[PDB]
Amino acid sequence: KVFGRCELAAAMKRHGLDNYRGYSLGNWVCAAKFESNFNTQATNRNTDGSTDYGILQINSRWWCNDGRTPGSRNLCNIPCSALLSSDITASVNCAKKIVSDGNGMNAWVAWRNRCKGTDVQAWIRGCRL
Ligand SMILES: [Cl-]
Ligand SMILES: [Cl-]
Repeated sequence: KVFGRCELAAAMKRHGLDNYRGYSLGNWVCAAKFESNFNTQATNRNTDGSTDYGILQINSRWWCNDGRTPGSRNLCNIPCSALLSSDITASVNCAKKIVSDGNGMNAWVAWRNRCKGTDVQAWIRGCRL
């Protein structure tokens, strides 16, 4: 599924991401825009052999099992395919674990390079929330 901006903001709010670990809703919407272009089915292979999955591009080396990443830890205890669903629940639940791991949202390269230190409130402007 490709989400609209406000539709995703509302879904993320319902799943408790607004101000989760101090990160306002706009941060999460901005990260999703630049990680996946709001597409739940996005996948990208990395040089180390791992793959990033879904709306928040969660990586198979640490967080989910895709059956082809040797030495993967599967910390979210889910198949990576579950992260591609139109229902973002699995992605949100896993993201909550990632953001709590010590480095906050810096775990998402696109967030660090394209969202951090910008007016992220713009990403939820105009939305009925
Ligand atoms: Cl915000
Ligand atoms: Cl933090």
